[PDB]
This record gives sequence, C-alpha cells and structure tokens, in this order.
Amino acid sequence: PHRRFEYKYSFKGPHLVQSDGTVPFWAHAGNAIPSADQIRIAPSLKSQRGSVWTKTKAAFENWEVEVTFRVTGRGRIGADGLAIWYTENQGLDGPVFGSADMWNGVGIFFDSFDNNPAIVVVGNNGQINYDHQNDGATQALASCQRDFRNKPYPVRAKITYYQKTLTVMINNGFTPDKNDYEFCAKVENMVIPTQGHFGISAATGGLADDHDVLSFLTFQLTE
Repeated sequence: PHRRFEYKYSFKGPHLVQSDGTVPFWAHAGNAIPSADQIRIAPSLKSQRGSVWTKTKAAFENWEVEVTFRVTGRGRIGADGLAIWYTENQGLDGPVFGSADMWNGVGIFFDSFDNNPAIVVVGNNGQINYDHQNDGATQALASCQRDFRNKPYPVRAKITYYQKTLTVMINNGFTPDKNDYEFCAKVENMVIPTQGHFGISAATGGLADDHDVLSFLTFQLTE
C-alpha cells in the first residue's frame, strides 16, 4: 500500500521550532513548549494541559500517522497521558488529555498508570460529552494494555486508517528501530469525518510527567 509523506500535517526536528517560536503548519497551545528536537506538550508541573494541532484540514481517504513520543516521570505512577487525534475541528483545551470534551472524529488515548496502563480508541460524532474516568471503559471501541512511561527508547505509535479500518500499532520503547511495531488494537468500519485536523494533546494533574512528542509524521495512503 503506497504512502505519500504529507509535510503539511507533520513535524520533526532537528530545528523543529522557527526563530519566531512557531512550528510550521501547526499551532501549539496551552502549556506546550516547542523546542529544537521535540515539543513538550505538557511538562511535569501540576495541572498542565497542552496541545499541538495542524492548522489545516486533511482530506485523505486513507492515512497513516507515525508519532514518536516519550512520557517521563518519577516513580511507578504518573499522570495524565497523551492523546492523538483526527477530528473535524481544530481542537482546543479541555479535560480529555488536555483537549475538549467533545469532538467529531477519533481520539487514541495513552492513559498512564496512576493507580490503568491503557491505549484506547474513542470515537465521537459530536454528541458525546466525554469524561475519560467515567466513560473510557464503556465507550472504548478497542484498546490494549501497554506501559509507555519511562522507556529506554522513544515510544512509537503508528495509527492507520485504511479501507475504513483504524489500526493502532505500538513500538513500546525497547528498541531504537523506527519500524518495529506490535499490534495494539483495531476498529473495523470506523466512520470519521472526510476532512479533519490532526492533533496531539497531553495533560497532568496532581501527579505529573513530562509528555514529549519528538515527531508526528503523516502519510496519505493509496488503493
């Protein structure tokens, strides 16, 4: 299956951030801190929320995103985690891993163990007022249990929307190999908006990890 790299929906270092503090093609918000090699979406301070979203919408029948990130913090517990998004609108701040509680599209949530370790796929058609704590278990379309914190190498999520199936593959941070992925979850017959923004958001609470995204690479898939 053919992949075309879509620069207008992507970011990576080196020199990720412009001299003016912006990241080409994206908007950062909240407590997100662009730096040369990564964007620290939510730092290890109390009650943080941040995000990075594409400034334009993509209209890809099929697509794939490769997101490389780290979630780093003290102890065996941390919070909150991060979310990868494809939604009709350009997301704004809220209580769902730093983003708003309603959306039209899909979120893939990486929820840190704070005593569930989980990666969860959650759809929304614009009608659900989502509260992760209350609704995650019941509304998850699919999930897997992986611990993505404090790993030796960057964690890599590959989220593919191809032939109406949304698949989540994960490299859980034990190899530097940008292509060594294992299956996490898939959702068949997923309907998502024909056009939408890509995004990534994170948050902290009383417990707080540093949530860093090193790169977000978007590909348009063809057949």
